[PDB]
Amino acid sequence: SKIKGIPKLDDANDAGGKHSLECTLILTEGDSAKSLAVSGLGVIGRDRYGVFPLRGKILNVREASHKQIMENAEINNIIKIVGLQYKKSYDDAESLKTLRYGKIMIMTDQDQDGSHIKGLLINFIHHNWPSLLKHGFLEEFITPIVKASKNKQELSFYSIPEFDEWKKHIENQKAWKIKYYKGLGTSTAKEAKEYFADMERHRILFRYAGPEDDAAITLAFSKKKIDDRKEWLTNFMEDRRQRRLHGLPEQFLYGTTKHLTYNDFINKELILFSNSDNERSIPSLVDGFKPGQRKVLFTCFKRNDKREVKVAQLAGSVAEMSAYHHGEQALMMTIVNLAQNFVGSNNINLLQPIGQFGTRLHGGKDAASPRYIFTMLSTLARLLFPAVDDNLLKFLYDDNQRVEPEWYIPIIPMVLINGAEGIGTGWACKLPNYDAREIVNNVRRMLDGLDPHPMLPNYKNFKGTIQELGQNQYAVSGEIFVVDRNTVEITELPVRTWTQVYKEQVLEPMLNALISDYKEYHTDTTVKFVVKMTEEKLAQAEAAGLHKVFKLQTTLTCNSMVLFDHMGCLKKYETVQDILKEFFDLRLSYYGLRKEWLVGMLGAESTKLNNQARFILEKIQGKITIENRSKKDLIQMLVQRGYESDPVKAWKEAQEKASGPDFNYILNMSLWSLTKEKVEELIKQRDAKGREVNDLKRKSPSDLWKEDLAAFVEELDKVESQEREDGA
Amino acid sequence: SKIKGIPKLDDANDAGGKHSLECTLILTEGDSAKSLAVSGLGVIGRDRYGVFPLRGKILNVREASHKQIMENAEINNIIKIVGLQYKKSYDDAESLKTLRYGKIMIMTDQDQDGSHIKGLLINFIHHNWPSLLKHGFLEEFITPIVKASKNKQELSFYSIPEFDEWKKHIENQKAWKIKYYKGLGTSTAKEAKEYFADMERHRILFRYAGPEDDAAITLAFSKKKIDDRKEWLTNFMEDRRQRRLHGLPEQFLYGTATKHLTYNDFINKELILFSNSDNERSIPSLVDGFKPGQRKVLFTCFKRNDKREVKVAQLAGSVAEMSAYHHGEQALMMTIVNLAQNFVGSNNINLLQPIGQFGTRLHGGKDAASPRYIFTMLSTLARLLFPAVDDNLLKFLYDDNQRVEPEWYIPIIPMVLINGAEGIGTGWACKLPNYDAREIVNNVRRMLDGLDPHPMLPNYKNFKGTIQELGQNQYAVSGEIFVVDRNTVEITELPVRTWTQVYKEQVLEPMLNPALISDYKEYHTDTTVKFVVKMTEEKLAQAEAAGLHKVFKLQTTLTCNSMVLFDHMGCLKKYETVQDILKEFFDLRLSYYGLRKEWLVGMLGAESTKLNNQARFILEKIQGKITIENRSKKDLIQMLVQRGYESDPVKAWKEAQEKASGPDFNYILNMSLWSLTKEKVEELIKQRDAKGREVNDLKRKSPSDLWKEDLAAFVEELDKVESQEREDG
Repeated sequence: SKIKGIPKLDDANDAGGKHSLECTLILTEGDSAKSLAVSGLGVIGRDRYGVFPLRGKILNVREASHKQIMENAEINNIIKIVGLQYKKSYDDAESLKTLRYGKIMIMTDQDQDGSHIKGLLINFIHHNWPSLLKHGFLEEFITPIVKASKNKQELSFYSIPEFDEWKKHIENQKAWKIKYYKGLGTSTAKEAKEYFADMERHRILFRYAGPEDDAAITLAFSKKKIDDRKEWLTNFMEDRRQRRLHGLPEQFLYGTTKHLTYNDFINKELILFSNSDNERSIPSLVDGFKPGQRKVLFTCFKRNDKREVKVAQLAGSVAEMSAYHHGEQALMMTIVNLAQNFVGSNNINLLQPIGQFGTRLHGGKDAASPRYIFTMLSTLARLLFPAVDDNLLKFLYDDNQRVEPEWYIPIIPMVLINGAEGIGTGWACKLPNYDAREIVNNVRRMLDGLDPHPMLPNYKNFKGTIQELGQNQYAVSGEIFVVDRNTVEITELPVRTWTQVYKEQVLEPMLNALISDYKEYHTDTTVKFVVKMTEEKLAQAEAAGLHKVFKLQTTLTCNSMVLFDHMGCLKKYETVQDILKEFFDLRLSYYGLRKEWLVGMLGAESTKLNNQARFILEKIQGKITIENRSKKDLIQMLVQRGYESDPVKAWKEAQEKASGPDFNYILNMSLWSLTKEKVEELIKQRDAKGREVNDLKRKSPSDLWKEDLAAFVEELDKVESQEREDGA
Repeated sequence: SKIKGIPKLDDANDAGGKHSLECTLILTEGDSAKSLAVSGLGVIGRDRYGVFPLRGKILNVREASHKQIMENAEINNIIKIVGLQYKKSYDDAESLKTLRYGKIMIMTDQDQDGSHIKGLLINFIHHNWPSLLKHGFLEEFITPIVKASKNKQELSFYSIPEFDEWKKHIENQKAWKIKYYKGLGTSTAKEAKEYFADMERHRILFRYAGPEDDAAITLAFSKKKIDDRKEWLTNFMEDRRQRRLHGLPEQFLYGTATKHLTYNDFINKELILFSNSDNERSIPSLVDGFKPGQRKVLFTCFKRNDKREVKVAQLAGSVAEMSAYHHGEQALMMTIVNLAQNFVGSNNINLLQPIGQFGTRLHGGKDAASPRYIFTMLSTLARLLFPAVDDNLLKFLYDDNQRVEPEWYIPIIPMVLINGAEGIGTGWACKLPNYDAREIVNNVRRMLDGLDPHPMLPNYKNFKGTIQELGQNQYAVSGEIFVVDRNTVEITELPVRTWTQVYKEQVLEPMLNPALISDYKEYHTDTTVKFVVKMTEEKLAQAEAAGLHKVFKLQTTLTCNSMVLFDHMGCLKKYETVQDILKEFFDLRLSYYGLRKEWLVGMLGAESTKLNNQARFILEKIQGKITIENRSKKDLIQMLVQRGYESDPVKAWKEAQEKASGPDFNYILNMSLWSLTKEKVEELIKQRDAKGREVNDLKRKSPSDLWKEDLAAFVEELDKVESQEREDG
């Protein structure tokens, strides 16, 4: 009846006595949620509601030892607060009178981590007392997901779809102050009080629908269901693929039925968390990025820094502009790693390492501070991701801020150039580096209908051998040479073998013993060991294989090239040629999309200039007058002279679809534009746009693609020789 | 001869041999610096130079146990690498032949943390082998501090003064691509090769200058010198105050001034900057009540000027980009959240809006939600307390070449007194209660009338208890408790800074365990307290006579005996009264109102003539006295000049102000074609006539009138906002 020894509990006054059946325990995600609940309960709500804060996430009792389960405090505290007993089973519904509370309301954010907390609570109840799920023991508190204001009255919406109709009707398109309320902490105490008054509109009931619910709860959490989870996630991504392809909606959007089955919870909400590690750790085939990198790169494109900037400052822009959520240290690493250009790192660094960004001596771990190192876009970045193609991408949203796209579409497969690595949940990705110029020539070959050449791994500035050993496996070897009867020289190490690691782990143990001495003659970018041996020891080494003895042999694999296809669905790829083809077809499609976009925009820009120049000409020649005329008078004069409303604005509206006339594009022009040199400059601008339209109409999507490849290679030549000059 | 078992060492080839004296051990600040050095030495440099990376900072052997010093791995590694021996003293110069290296070059960033590393190195060597300091054993590697480009050729500068001189010459005023090279990692491997090619120009020698040096090294690091360090920091701040008042340069700017540097000047001019850094970030300015982190946040908000709410996570990014905030993401979020908190015991005027769960009095603000889910924005009082126009009068600081927050803002009332001030310094600490906004406004008004200010007691917004003077700059804060019947008493208020959850766990809960109470119920909201506690009839009787407030720990005391703050000149000062704070503030702020009138009169008059010309051109075009159609640019400019139009007057005035390629008419000809139409002609003329009145009206206003104007605008909004706060509760 009275709980002793649990201080964080706001025990309901009527809980644990008569009328226990009518009491509800609210488990909240941390203290911030608890305060929200307290605000809503006020004083009059403390009779029939109790609140208890969960520290972190409940233990997964389905895959834990007995010692862990009887010791865990949250579980024992929950059991004591509610009145649960292991010895009971609660098969008879009347047994719920033995409990201090009749219902548990789980109160978390409507997000993946909150989904996980909800799931672990259900897992806890299902594992020990499966019968409880059937009695309506569990429910969740759900806030509205979006609010908007129309004519100073704020309307609230409980599903994304419900918001989506209301915003399509014309009367509701000047909607103002749109806010999303997925997180609990977004709501004020004032709003929290409004919810708890209409408790029933925010109460959602977990309904047990049959044996399918037991399997789902066990599927999501059981230790011995590892492979079924991989199958479970695989089907989620294929079904998501079909939905997007057929134009259908998605299963779940984090909005409210008054009833939710455990089945639909496990397969529609928790799956999103269960798959979240995959979506974050494994790159897209389209551009070779994980979403964290894409956000950094997207921030860079939006800034478009003509001058270099501190990494610490760029990290600020990324957090500001793209909603990066992985924390500052991860963000700095993402920026630094996108700029490294040492042997074993990027073959094309898309960001410039202006400072100590790390070397091959330590594998990039020797980078200097983000408050002292500067970066900026490589001059190759926009040549690989042309700005114009931005107009064809699907940009995502973080609640109401528009951010990076689901992918960029580079002119060649970048996933193959700087490689790809990531461990997911039941999948892993390993993919070596391939030569940029070879991929351009294979793309060029595919455009001419020819046969693509086979592609072997290739690392920029790597001086060793990469040979096929069969079965998508390759043998990477450094360089070692006998110079006299006692000396061998090591001038190259296997790709990804770092100079300090090799020294500590290979050479040093060999001296304490195969070798009698060794000296170092490295630079920051090259390796040179001079190793001394007794004649017999060298002779032995010569007979076992110098590369083997000195551990200058490592192997690369192509047996785990897992990537997201352009539709977000994980897929295993068997050869890089398969990757290059799936990319190639998609990229060629977007060159057609780019030409269609350009034809419309260029034709629109042409009409814009036609009218702009026409006005200036009619003004200088006195056929129209602007002085001391009303805005209403001036607008009608343009209409009767047949000037066109802003054509670029019209075209953009037409694209986005699938007051009165807009002449600001004419009258916002400066007074300067009436002066001789500006009249001449405007006319030239107009005539050039006319040419630009005709010039593009005579080009194929392939011609455009070949154009970009040429511009890329030229700059690649220039930049890469510039690097070699600056090295010695 | 051969060093074994140190894997991180790039031992010099000639080290330990005939040429040990000519070999140099380069100690670097971490691996990143070592890689920089490795790049510069190339291959030919490995004969006479060795490189070893230091993990973190060396132990302060002057205040350590024998076991700690004999166990420390870094120290023993340095000893082995160099050949040092504790039993020796190296008094005789000939003993330097026993060492594997004749010199140690310490290579760190030109910043406070690098200074500290360098100091701990010197402390280590001086403590064990003082004789080594005298022989010139120690030196440091210093990169140029600044590089700038003129006509595509990049020049390097090794001190700020040298740069400032070169930048004074006219030929050399187009400096472009300016970068500061304080940090080692700012330099590329290419640049590192250029330095190490000319090693001598980056070599600085630490010279023992006498007993004066021993005092400095022991002062900086000795355990038994706590009070002397305070004198040393205090004198450093008076010297900075005086130098700044007299217009002199700063003592030290992180560049080489000479080829020789004494241990004396290192400790008292370079290391002191780190030694005082804890003070400078932990303790607020009297002028605006902010620590620099807060100033950076508010500075970011003012520059963004968000008319719409923003996620904290997004604003935190904006602060990091714009203000060079360097304390890490976790510190920044707390700084923002705390600037927006508005519960009992927090700010009496939150300059940021807590749009979401920013924390409650239940947990003292620790129960705020995630930065990705809570939104904030400038309070409508933010610019009324810190008027935008005054920004033109502040001294904006720099993080290398980015302009960042000012050294302080100058609010219309003493903000340090409204939201209090707390901070633990280096031998100083700050504690200050909050005072009532309206009372302080009234006290300012009296001082403007030459009157005597009222005494001010601490006052916390929405706090329902008593705060009474206990004598001696001490105040007594009591919660509120009333007995309602013979077995039951109720607690309806807690002393400020006593949080509802903390009080339950630490006071009431053990009381249920001698033992006083038999049960208690809770009736709190997020913003109010109510405990009902039940007791035996006898237990009440003891407590009622022993003191109900005393028994239930509803008494805490506030102090004004540690009111430490930076005066407007960056110098710490102890203040004995709130009245003293208000007077030093008052005199400074009244000066800045006079500065504001001077600035406005010039800017307004510049803006006024500006419009006079704009209106004149538009009028002369409308009425046909001027033509621009299909006319040459040079023809047009010549017309405007001979008709007496003036070059951009606001640009002229701003250029004249900053002083202490011909005529510019862009302000006229960049006007839109729209500007020739009736409605745009009419509005421009209204703007011109209005700006003239604005100039005439300011001539009739004193600095005090402007201040009183601002005070009125502030109080009106304060009333409106605070009634809305009560209604929305």
